[PDB]
Amino acid sequence: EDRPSTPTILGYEVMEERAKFTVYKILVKKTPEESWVVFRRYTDFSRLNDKLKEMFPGFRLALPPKRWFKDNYNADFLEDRQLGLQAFLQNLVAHKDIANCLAVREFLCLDDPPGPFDSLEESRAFCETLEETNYRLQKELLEKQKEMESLKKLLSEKQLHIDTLENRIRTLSLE
Amino acid sequence: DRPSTPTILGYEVMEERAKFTVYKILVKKTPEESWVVFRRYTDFSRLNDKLKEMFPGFRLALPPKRWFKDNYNADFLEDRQLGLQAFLQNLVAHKDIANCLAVREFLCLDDPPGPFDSLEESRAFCETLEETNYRLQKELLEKQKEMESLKKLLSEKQLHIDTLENRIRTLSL
Repeated sequence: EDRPSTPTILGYEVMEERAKFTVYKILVKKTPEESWVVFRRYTDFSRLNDKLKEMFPGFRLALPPKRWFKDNYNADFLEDRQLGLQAFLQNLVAHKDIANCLAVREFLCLDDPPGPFDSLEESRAFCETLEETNYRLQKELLEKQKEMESLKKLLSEKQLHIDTLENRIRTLSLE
Repeated sequence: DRPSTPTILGYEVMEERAKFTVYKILVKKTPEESWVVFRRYTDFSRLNDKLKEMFPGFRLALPPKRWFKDNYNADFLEDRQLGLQAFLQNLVAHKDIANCLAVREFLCLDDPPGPFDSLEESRAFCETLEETNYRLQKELLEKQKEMESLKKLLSEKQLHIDTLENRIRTLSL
């Protein structure tokens, strides 16, 4: 029960759902005895961070630039990305309140850490499988369609109210 | 005459470490020269979106999309194949739906794969889950743009509304 040392990113390797993904190997050390490795995608970092912006607005963390879906297999960058993520982890456990944070603990498996020979199992049980992502996406697009429709309705009604207000203002403008 | 009723031959469970169901569709033109097209539930749905796009007037059936419950079941698969079969009957039975760009690009009327080309044509026409998700996120972005613009206008209108109502309050006395 104290300061977690800066989790180390060893490197990354490209793995598969037979969609090719880049995954990062993060070694995290509890005590000089207990230590383990977790696999995280850039995306998992992004999600954790979004939850962090949500939970602690007061302190906000940097992350290297998103791919923007257009993929780069490239000099620097990927190295630069890893440096950035490493910085992210350092600052993330350096902040007294965001470190013992729950989502973070879930992220680094501080509570129920994976064993030496597992890491993959843990992996697959943390990141979103393609179907789940697809589902999530369809939810988001639909919800946006209904909501945006509701917004348009409110727009019409509020503008007509503006016409009413304007004319009554003319009426008590003369009298 | 012109290509009649594509009947679906069957299905096979495929993978890229996410499991596909693909449907083997038999497509004929004249008494001879028969060929095969490979399509998944995804593409059928896409085509259906295109028809609901250009031609609102008639809407076509498709078996229930199912998510979490087991994607591969006796009844579920059977109905899927049956319904899709129906979709096809309707798809070629109608005038202009037999000849339309998306429809011919779909059923490979012009350059149909006869030989092993079929497996090839698969990977060439269809959106795989990566591609599907990619596109879906692109769309989601654009929508968030549109809603950014709308919330901006609603904010303007509401600001004006409070301005007018305060003026009415001041001109009340």
